[PDB]
Amino acid sequence: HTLVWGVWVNGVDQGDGRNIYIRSPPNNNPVKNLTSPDMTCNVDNRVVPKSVPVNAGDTLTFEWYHNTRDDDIIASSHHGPIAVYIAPAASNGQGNVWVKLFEDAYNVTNSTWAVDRLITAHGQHSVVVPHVAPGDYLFRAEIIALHEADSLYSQNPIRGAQFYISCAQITINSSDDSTPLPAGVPFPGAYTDSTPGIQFNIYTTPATSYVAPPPSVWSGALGGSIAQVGDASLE
Ligand SMILES: *[C@@H]1O[C@H](CO)[C@@H](O)[C@H](O)[C@H]1NC(C)=O
Ligand SMILES: O[C@@H]1[C@@H](O)[C@H](O)OC[C@H]1O
Ligand SMILES: [Cl-]
Ligand SMILES: [Cl-]
Ligand SMILES: [Cl-]
Ligand SMILES: [Cl-]
Ligand SMILES: [Cl-]
Ligand SMILES: [Cl-]
Ligand SMILES: [Cl-]
Ligand SMILES: [Cl-]
Ligand SMILES: [Cl-]
Ligand SMILES: [Cl-]
Ligand SMILES: [Cu+2]
Repeated sequence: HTLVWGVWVNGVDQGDGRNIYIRSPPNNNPVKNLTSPDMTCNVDNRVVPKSVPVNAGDTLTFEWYHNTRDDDIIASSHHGPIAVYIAPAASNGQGNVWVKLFEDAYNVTNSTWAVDRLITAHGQHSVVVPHVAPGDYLFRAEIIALHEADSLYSQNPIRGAQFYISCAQITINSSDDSTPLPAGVPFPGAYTDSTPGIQFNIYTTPATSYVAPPPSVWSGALGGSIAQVGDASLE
């Protein structure tokens, strides 16, 4: 159980974004149904009144939390990968529009899943804003907790992979559009019961064997990291 509080741009807190520039759900419950419209932007997908201004090459940092800001973030049991997608705002997230900007599953050197590192990062993970057309966008951050992913939700609705999905409204002002956005995948639709990384046993299969669900990261993407960029406690 986890939610987004807000974002930072180039290491500068943009402030509490909940129901303001984040299309926040009312609580931190996971989405499990792969076929639900809730896969798009969680259970309350609607236009919220602000959109965060950024330029290509900026560092955009999602900040997650559990019950309160900068707490334990997400329960340590919730081992799994983290991805970030982008789509044009005009889509409202419908159709084949989501382009993957970032993937992190398991780090062999440190022996840590993305979620494990997100905790250590005080909930913060970033992407570098790509050189797409100026305009309004949705950035869809997705955490997949795998602690009950040995079962499929479609077969046993009390278990299943757990999706913590947050959409941020982001406006890209300065960009040369030198890497125009390509074709994306649909949510719901891209992940099915047979997709790699949706059904997995984290307890008996070595984490080095895990493969995260496709699509693969777009070649136009400019990187990201799971790492603290700002200290929330100073505010
Ligand atoms: C999953 O979502 C689909 C599409 O909305 C829906 O028809 C189905 O009833 C859902 N499954 C459960 C178990 O609620
Ligand atoms: O559902 C519970 C949620 O309310 C809390 O925030 O995190 C622990 C969960 O069990
Ligand atoms: Cl929890
Ligand atoms: Cl604030
Ligand atoms: Cl669900
Ligand atoms: Cl605005
Ligand atoms: Cl809070
Ligand atoms: Cl860190
Ligand atoms: Cl749970
Ligand atoms: Cl540019
Ligand atoms: Cl579907
Ligand atoms: Cl980064
Ligand atoms: Cu949880």
